[PDB]
Amino acid sequence: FPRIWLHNLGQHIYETYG
Repeated sequence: FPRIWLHNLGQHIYETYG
């Protein structure tokens, strides 16, 4: 299910907030 791979990207923008 490589489609869920897009969710990983959300982890990069989340660090920008912290």
